[PDB]
Amino acid sequence: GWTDPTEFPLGCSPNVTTPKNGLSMELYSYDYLKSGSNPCWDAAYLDPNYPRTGYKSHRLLAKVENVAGNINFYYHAPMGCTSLFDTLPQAYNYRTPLTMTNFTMLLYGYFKPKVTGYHTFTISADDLLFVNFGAGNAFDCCKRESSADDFGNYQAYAVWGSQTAKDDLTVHLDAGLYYPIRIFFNNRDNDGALSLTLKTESDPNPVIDFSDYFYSFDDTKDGCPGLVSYDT
Ligand SMILES: CC(=O)N[C@@H]1[C@@H](O)[C@H](O[C@@H]2O[C@H](CO)[C@H](O)[C@H](O)[C@H]2O)[C@@H](CO)O[C@H]1O
Ligand SMILES: [Ca+2]
Repeated sequence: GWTDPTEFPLGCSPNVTTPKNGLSMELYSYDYLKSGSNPCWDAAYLDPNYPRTGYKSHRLLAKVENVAGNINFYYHAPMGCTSLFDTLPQAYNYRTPLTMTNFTMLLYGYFKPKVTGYHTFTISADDLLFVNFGAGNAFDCCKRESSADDFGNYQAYAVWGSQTAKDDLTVHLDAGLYYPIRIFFNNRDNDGALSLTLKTESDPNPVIDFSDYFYSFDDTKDGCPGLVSYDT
């Protein structure tokens, strides 16, 4: 039950006077197979455990903080089956060129709503985007480090070329709470793309700039369970 994704995800109440803006990010290599191979790309990204522990067998490229803003991109590769260096959008706070054609990316932190009510998050990706959302499902309130690998069934998932290449998740959220979120991305080859949008009833248009929504909090000994609750 604890890590299963739900329509009423659990949020958190960190004790934080001055919250740190943006999500944390980790970038890892995703090397091609030997030049001339067909298939040319490493298939590891489809392994159920690649997003849990497999990516750790790859090279750590960087740890980045303060990922905040519009994180969506479409990277158009000039050639397929070819590693090419380019840059991520500004939101990612990572200015140096990386292999945009082939890389793994993990984001985590907390999502703070602006208006209490239903939130629909929509995702699409090339090649892979797996999203967890809520305490337990993503990780435990102010206990991320100790629960980081224990995420549950994805609230949304998108895999290019599969039967689910676009997805969404609809959750009821309270604007006073901060919700654990985990976003796992992979580009295996060629084009790379990530789209996350948010729809609520308070705006007829989607939200694409998450500047005001993404936070990071330090873990604590006792954790920071949500202090707003409506269940009976
Ligand atoms: C040019 C070549 O030798 N092969 C390419 C393939 O590598 C190419 O790759 C796929 O592209 C899709 C997007 O359309 C997606 O990014 C996959 O991750 C990627 O493997 C495929 C389609 O472009 O066929 C040839 O063009
Ligand atoms: Ca791709």
